[PDB]
This record gives sequence, C-alpha cells and structure tokens, in this order.
Amino acid sequence: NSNICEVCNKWGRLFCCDTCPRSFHEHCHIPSVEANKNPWSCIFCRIKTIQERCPESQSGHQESEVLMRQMLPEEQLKCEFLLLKVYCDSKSCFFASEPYYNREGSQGPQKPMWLNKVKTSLNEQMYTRVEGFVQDMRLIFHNHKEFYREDKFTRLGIQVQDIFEKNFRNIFAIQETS
Ligand SMILES: [Zn+2]
Ligand SMILES: [Zn+2]
Ligand SMILES: [Zn+2]
Repeated sequence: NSNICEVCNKWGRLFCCDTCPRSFHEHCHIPSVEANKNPWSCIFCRIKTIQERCPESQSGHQESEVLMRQMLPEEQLKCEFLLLKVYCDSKSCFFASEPYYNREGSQGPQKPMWLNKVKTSLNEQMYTRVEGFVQDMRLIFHNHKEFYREDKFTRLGIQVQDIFEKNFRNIFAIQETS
C-alpha cells in the first residue's frame, strides 16, 4: 500500500485499502474509515464496483435527471466520493472551514457555505436529492466569486469549481458535449 494519505498527501496514522493500494487518514476518507470491517474497501473501490455491476451506468446522462435523483445509497456514495475528490486538491483548504467576511467594498454572502458543512450534512443524511448537495457545492464557489470581485483571489474559486465540475461530470456520467 501507499505510505501517504490519498487525499492530503501526508504520512501519519493511515488505514490501508484491502482491494487497491490507497491509504487514508481516518477523517480524510469519506465516510470516515469504518471501525472494524476486514477486509475494508475504500470509496474508490466501492465506486468501481458500482460501475462494474452496471456497465450501462456509464452511458451519458442529462444533468437535470441526475439532480432529481433521490439520495439512495448509491447516490449518497457518489456524492461522498465527489466531495472527496474536491478535498484531494490542496486548494480546497480555502473552502474547508467556515469563512468570514470583512473586506472594504464588499458585503458577505446571504448564505455562507463551506466543505466541512457539506461533509456534516452528508454524514447526517440531510440531503434528499442529489440537487441539494450539488447546489451547496456550487454555492461555495459562487459566494467566493461574488465577494472577492476583482481581486485576483477570485481565481481560487474558479479553480476549485473546475475540479468539482469535472469530477461531477465523470462520477455521474454526464453526456459529453461541446
Ligand atoms: Zn489525509
Ligand atoms: Zn481501494
Ligand atoms: Zn446490469
């Protein structure tokens, strides 16, 4: 197995996947690495299994249809993985914890949002549809863009949103377009 966490790229107290060579810190994995379970399969393996069991799940889909799906176990898992994929980018540190807003010439957002809050919301099964999760994720970046205005720091929002969106299209097999 790997000697660093797949998500944060640091060594430490790591749990090793039994079906692939990835390793994770306990709370870097999403969901948090389970207490017992031998063997244990990580979320990358669990997502691969879903695909292999239903090859047709990779045919293209309309985003509108994906968003209206109820958060049954497989959609819950796919959102957990998509959230993990954003945490895998080091620039996610900017959006992880609860932000605050005091900048001359700007006003804070009406509805602040951050990755740790989405993580808790998923853990507590607060989303009933994929739409709920996707709206919160997109809100994180939209709030950032609106607040930082013409400061070049706005680009961090664009960058992390692109990681989100690419992984969203991949995981939920959105129909490719120009
Ligand atoms: Zn880690
Ligand atoms: Zn694995
Ligand atoms: Zn089938």
